[PDB]
Amino acid sequence: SNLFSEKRAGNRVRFFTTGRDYFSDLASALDSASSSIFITGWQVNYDVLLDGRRSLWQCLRQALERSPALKVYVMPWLSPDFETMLAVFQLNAGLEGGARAFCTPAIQQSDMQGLGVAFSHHQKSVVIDNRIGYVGGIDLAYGRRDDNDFSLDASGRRGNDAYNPGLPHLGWMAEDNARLAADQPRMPWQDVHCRIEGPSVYDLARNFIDRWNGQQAYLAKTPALQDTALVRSALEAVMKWLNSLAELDPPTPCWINAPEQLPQEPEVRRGGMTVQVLRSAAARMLEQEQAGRLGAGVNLPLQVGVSTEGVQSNCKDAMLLAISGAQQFIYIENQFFQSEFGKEGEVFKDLPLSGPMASLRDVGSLRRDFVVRIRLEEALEQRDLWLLDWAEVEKIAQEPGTEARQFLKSMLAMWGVNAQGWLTHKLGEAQHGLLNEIGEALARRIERAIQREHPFHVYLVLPVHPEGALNVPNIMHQVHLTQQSLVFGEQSLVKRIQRQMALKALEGKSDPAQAREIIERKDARGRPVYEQQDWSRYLTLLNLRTWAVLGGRVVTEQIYVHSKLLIADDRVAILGSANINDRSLQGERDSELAVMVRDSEPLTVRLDGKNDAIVGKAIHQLRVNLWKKHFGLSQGPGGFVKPASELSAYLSIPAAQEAWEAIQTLAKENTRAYERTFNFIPQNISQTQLQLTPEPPKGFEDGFPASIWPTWAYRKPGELRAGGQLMEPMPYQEIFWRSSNLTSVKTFPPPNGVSGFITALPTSWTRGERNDSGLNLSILA
Ligand SMILES: [Ca+2]
Repeated sequence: SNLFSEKRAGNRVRFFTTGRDYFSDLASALDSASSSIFITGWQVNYDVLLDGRRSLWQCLRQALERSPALKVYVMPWLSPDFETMLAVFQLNAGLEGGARAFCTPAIQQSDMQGLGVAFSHHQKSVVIDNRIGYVGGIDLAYGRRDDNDFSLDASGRRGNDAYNPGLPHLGWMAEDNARLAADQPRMPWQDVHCRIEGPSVYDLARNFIDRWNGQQAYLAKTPALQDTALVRSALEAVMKWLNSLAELDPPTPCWINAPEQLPQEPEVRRGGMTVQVLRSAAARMLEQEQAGRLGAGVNLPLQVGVSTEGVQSNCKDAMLLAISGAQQFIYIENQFFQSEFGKEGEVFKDLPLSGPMASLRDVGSLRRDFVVRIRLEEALEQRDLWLLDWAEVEKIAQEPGTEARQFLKSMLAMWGVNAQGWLTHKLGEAQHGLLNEIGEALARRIERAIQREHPFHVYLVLPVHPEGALNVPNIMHQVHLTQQSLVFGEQSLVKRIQRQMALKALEGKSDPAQAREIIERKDARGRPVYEQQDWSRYLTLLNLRTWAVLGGRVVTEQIYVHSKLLIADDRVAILGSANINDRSLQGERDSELAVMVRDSEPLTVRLDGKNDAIVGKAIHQLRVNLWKKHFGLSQGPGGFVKPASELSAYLSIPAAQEAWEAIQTLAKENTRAYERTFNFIPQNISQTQLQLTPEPPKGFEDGFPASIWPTWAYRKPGELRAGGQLMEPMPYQEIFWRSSNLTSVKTFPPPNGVSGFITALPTSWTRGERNDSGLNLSILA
């Protein structure tokens, strides 16, 4: 209970349900700046158009020129560059008097020891004249600006604002110079953000200033100079309190300590929206904050019960409590969902790594004759690249043919891959399994409704897969983990709801001490009984996805759920930077910023369609307004996806059963429609893998689970270890898009009768595959 701040009434909050909204409101805010502009983010591209005409840089410049006192402070995260300092340099260029705009790349401050390089500052905050505060999931970066059309036509933006990290860029920029070819689709951005006025902006400013003055006390580029900086600050401080009574050298700090920039303690207000500001901050971050408060001499009046010392897991804590006090339903949007799930489960035995993943780092992927000839496994166990038969590799490099070339190529590839793993594994310890308990908590809230015979329901909107191409090792690994937390881990979120349903199903039909054995009992297709329960009665799992005709091509890509948002009962909303993973929630690792928000303005709804329930007006809207976005009820002229008006009746009865059955049904039909044409999108049953047996093998009744790479097929459906290949192209492949002169471009029937953007999360995707990149799990957790 190390609170970074505590609830304050009296706030006015405006939610932003689109990228374009936030960006446009930001520009108009900067048009009004006068004293100070605090910016911080995980990534800050000074060149993004905010109102589709002016770059951030221009608004910053136009503002410095207008307001002669305006001081401007950027705190980008410091990726293990020149761009940011140069841009800031350019903001001070030709200015009136000295420089008024400053930067400070923020080095991580996590408690992760030698693993500490792999963590960041993930906060997305901007604060203007200590009067307008922004916070949410949206950085000021390429690909973020987006509306409710979720268009795929990259051609309308320029630069890397034609965003799509999962696709080879095979077009050209007319003034390297690559970009998204006309026929290639953008990847759309669904995110949630908010502006805040009232007392709580104080806590937002305090987070910025204390964080800035923290990195300054440690701005010293060398560990050595750093003691000299902390003895100079101890001295210029005693000098301040004395003037208030009547070679080897550190840098001159740049404090934020002038009174214009500092904000004045808020009064106790009442009404409007109650807001609490929440951080994920590590103990080491917390001390270096205490450091700067001495350095700059800024001790901003704290509230009673806030903590200047200890790890801060306000994000995970706030979420947990909202999850347990929820009465009717939970609705979550989040880019991540990896949470503790017990023993890993459902990987095939006699297949150590998944096929695809083994093709990227298992040496058995390669011919045994070349692997023994160069003595690969001797080197691999000794991690001496040079402990190899360099005589036999020449013999192989002199041998003509493709199999000899592809070998040496993939051989070095696996070495580089594996070597990564070894690194991360020696930088620190590898936690076993996941740590945060949002899974357990959701499962537990559901079981309380199961056991006491109440209705309840949890909505989860996630990305189809993490952004990028599905063949990158870590990305595979995040999927693998994501499914573990949802469907596969022996204590996964569905297996937990299901056990519980099974257990209540036996009430008064068997002895209670026996039940835990009865539900774990095995059936005909080898699965346990508890899996006979329809968890759909409590949990809905949705991906977002659109399609389009671009350049005469039928294409599809996912709509990326970057949102980090949670709502319950339309009474409470938790908004910000925190992903349902360990990096964000635990506190000691990545730094995060979020808010809890409640509305004192009430409103009456039948959340279950029958009984009166009181909700917060602004929170109720937000969920309704989002549900419109993804239901297609908010787009405008154009696009290839019809409004899903069948759903427009359910926006105001989220806890009614009809409602989540509606959404469940359409999302199954929408996904079935895409599956009819697209054999590459992640999905439950593989459509490239053929049964070559008389009877489907054990468990593979009904079909074969799709690979992480869905057009993959295993060569020998018994020797899953033997391997396999890509029966057909994947989007991430060049050959997906241009006919290599040998072979021609495949294409696809347009999806027929899709409505809205809502999709069914493949609960079977990857089943059986262990896609373990071999990187230290604490980095992927
Ligand atoms: Ca549209």
